[PDB]
Amino acid sequence: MEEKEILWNEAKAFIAACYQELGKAAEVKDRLADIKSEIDLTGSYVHTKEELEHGAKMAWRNSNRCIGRLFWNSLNVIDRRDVRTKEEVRDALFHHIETATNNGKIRPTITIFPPEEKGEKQVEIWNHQLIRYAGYESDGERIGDPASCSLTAACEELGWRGERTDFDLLPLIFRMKGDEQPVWYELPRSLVIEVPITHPDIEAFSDLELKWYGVPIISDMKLEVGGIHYNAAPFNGWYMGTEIGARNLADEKRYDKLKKVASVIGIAADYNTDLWKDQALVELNKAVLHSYKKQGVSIVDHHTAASQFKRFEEQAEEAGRKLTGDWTWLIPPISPAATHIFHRSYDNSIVKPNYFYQDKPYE
Amino acid sequence: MEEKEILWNEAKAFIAACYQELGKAAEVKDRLADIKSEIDLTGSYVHTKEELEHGAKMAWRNSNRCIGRLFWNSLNVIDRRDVRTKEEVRDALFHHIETATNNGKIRPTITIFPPEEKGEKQVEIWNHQLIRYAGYESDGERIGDPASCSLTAACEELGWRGERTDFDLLPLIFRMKGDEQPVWYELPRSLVIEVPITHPDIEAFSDLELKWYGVPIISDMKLEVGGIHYNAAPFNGWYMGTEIGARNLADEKRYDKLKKVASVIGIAADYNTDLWKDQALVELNKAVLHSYKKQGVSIVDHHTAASQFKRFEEQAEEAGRKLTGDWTWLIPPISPAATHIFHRSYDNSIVKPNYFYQDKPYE
Ligand code: HEM
Ligand code: HEM
Ligand SMILES: Cc1cc(N)nc(CCc2cc(CN)cc(CCc3cc(C)cc(N)n3)c2)c1
Ligand SMILES: Cc1cc(N)nc(CCc2cc(CN)cc(CCc3cc(C)cc(N)n3)c2)c1
Repeated sequence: MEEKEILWNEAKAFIAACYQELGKAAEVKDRLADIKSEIDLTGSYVHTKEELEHGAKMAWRNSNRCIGRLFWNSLNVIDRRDVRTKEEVRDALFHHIETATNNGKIRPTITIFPPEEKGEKQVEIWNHQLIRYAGYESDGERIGDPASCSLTAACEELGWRGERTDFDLLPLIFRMKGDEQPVWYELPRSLVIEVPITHPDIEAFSDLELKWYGVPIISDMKLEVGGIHYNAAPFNGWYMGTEIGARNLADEKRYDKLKKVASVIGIAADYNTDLWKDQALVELNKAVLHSYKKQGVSIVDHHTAASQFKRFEEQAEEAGRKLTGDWTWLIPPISPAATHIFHRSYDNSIVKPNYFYQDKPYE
Repeated sequence: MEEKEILWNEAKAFIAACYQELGKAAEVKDRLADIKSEIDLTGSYVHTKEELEHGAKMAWRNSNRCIGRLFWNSLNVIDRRDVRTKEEVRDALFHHIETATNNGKIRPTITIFPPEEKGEKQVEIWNHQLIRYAGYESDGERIGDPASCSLTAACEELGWRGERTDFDLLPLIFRMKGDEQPVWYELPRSLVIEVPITHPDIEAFSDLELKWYGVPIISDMKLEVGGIHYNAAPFNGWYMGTEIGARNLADEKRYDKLKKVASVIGIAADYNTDLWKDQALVELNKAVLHSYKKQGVSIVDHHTAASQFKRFEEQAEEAGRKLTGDWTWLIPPISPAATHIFHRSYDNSIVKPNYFYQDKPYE
């Protein structure tokens, strides 16, 4: 064994750790044997519902780049390893969107599909997030979100067509084992909450006609638990405001709105020493938090989020767990020195279970 | 040899590299022999004026944490390896302040004193910067700059006494080889430029009565060139505005002025979601750049500085030199995602010549 030996070692490590945390310590030997025989028989093994749930939660806890980890143990885990058809996959994805959105009171949720077998995917999801805007470039200038340009082009190869507004919802797109091409389904608009961006004090701000979607649902990462590869396992939290105001709407390679923001808030955008970009960033970011709160859609500001992560740190030390983190992702892109994160270091070691990048099926 | 063998290898590497850049390639063999014999004879070697100047410039070029490196080759190098007395040291430090300040049109300058011999310092400087404010804690609350608390306490052990304003200038303090205690000399106020902080639009801002000094002159790092240790070698640039507005005046462990800023600019400081800290940071940072420019004192904003560093990058590739950098120090503490630095990675390898930390003589 080499491939199956890797599986065995990962399973031994995970089960011990998992059962210890669950207090099931005395059950480890028996479970480990059953697993051993099941690998010898089938070349793999199946997680119990408890192992899967706790595995997914552990994976979140170990995600070095995530500032929202305080709430790892409250992850809502939906077990969909039973799906076999594209209608079932589609309906599970619609359901995830609905139950996670929860009328605006967002629930951190993951839906878990059948894992790879021989490195053979059962389900291959093409979307980066379940809800995202399309992007086009035939230059009347760019249209929409440039980060979606390649996926948008692939969808349109498959017969979909966007309206070419700056906010076209992409369809869900995924491929089933045995099919050469993926399928796509348009998102029901009643499922997707969107928030118009207004400013608490500046009436002109609505003239920008900005909006964003309520729930970021990452759908392109692999969840690995105990040597088992769940390549299809979409998860969501709620947004930190800076992700929208400082990146999605502000980056030059994304929506690039800072100059327009400066104009509506009535400052000149001519001199670096005026810090007009910094000023525009703050008002935009204030508008985002205000708009989400007014609509009743969950969101966290970067200061509150950092305070929560300080508690995660304290909780980790208190439970004897080593803390891991990626300082470059944990600091907010706005006023990072105003948070405690900026003034300490973190160990960027990779602990499993965890979420990992995988190759895109397209481009 | 072990200690002297380390010296030899460092000297071989530096001289080759230095002469290659200076075009003196054909002179390397002869110089290398002379050095070899001088190490065999005296246990060390003496740099030529050209080697020292270029060594100091290389050291700046290799400083991973510095965003101002575009201008490395224009460093003004003052050779003071001839000093033997404390009056000479004091006068060299006064002269550095004067020539670097240059009536506000700041010249990046380094003054280089005699190097360590057997790891024995000839001159030991206690100041962190040549110009810095004292700090006290007998709590009527804190007074001045908390980062200067330990050094301030050491100066006052030696007979100096501060006025206990929030902006007391510390005296110069340094120790000569052979003396048990250091000496201190008060800074002549006519040498030190200071800038009152006002806001371009908000008249009330002067009510905070903030100020800062014009020139940051690092005096506690070791310059290493070709195996020779210049432990005493103060250097200066001009400030990037964020260093003053986002750190020195803003940090809770420093002057902690953000709540007072919020009050004078007329925003509430009650809710995280109002981003009052971010807003206050921007106006404070605008005030800093405006105040330095109005007084005719050199300063750079973080956007211009990042543009300059992009040119350093391009210059490095163009000259076939590997680029090194520390991403965690290069990004500005304000709107870092608005600069190109944030969106790329850097190799944090240590190349010599370079500037290094050394142990404090006090605390
Ligand atoms: C509850 C609300 C949540 C918030 C506010 C939050 C916040 C964030 C932020 C701000 C980032 C990085 C963005 C950046 O630095 O530019 C991030 C990254 C990440 N978060 Fe969370 N998160 C949350 C929930 C979750 C959940 C439920 C999971 C998974 C179960 C998760 C896993 C991750 C992962 C894996 C990354 C790194 C992604 C990558 O490498 O591309 N987070 N989180
Ligand atoms: C010309 C104007 C200069 C500017 C605007 C500039 C800017 C900066 C900034 C902003 C930092 C780090 C502060 C932070 O990230 O929080 C820095 C660090 C540094 N700079 Fe420069 N710098 C300049 C000139 C110089 C010169 C002349 C030298 C030496 C010859 C130098 C060597 C360094 C070093 C060694 C560090 C790291 C210090 C440490 O590790 O504590 N810089 N520079
Ligand atoms: C250059 C750069 C730096 C940096 N720190 N971060 C980024 C990208 C941030 C990013 C990237 C991806 C895709 N790899 C995905 C995200 C989404 C993270 C996320 C995930 C979840 C579940 C909730 C939530 N609020 N946020 C952020 C780029
Ligand atoms: C937590 C933390 C992060 C960070 N990026 N930077 C710091 C400190 C910044 C700092 C620290 C020291 C002392 N080690 C010295 C400086 C001064 C750098 C400097 C040096 C020179 C010569 C010019 C200039 N404008 N700035 C900055 C702390």
